[PDB]
Amino acid sequence: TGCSVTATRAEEWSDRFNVTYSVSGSSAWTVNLALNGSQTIQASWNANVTGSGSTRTVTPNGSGNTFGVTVMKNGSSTTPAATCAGS
Repeated sequence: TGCSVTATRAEEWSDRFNVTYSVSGSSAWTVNLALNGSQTIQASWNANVTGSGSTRTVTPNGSGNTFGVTVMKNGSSTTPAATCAGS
C-alpha cells in the first residue's frame, strides 16, 4: 500500500547529469524532487516538473510511470531525492 521512486544515473557530463526517476504500484503518484544547493532542471520527459523554491512538484500526464529529468551541476553532482506521495 506504499509507492516509491527509483532514481538512477544514465549519462554523466561535466556540466550536468541526467537522471531516471520512476515509480511502481500505480501511475497516480506525486513525485517530489529536492535538489541541493542551487541545482536546476532544464529537461523533463514522461512527466511535468514544475514548481518553485528548493523543491519541485512532479505529476504524470497520461504517458507512463517512468520519466527522466536533466539537472545541472552548478557546484553539485548528487542527484536529487524523489518521493512518491499518493494517499
